[PDB]
Amino acid sequence: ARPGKTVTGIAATLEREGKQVRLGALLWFDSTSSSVTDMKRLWLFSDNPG
DNA sequence: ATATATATATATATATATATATATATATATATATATATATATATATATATATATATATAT
Repeated sequence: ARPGKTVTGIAATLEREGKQVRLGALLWFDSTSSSVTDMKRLWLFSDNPG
């Protein structure tokens, strides 16, 4: 369904007594290439509601 | 008929440039440490004035 240039995003948000911590990630291709090493990755960690 | 060979597609490697993090190196400002002049303490010779005292005069 998404063979060409694309981006992907997942994010789990956990909270305790109103304090946020938002795990996450991004994964994008820049061209039709579909090999493992072509995957551009970027993992994110945060605690800011913004 | 089987297998051959070229054109095609796709997965991988190579070249090149940008930016960042790195290693080697220079120089800098900082701190430890040593050296010094100086003042103060410890000990001493020489001697005085002193307290304690023997030796002692004097007394009952």
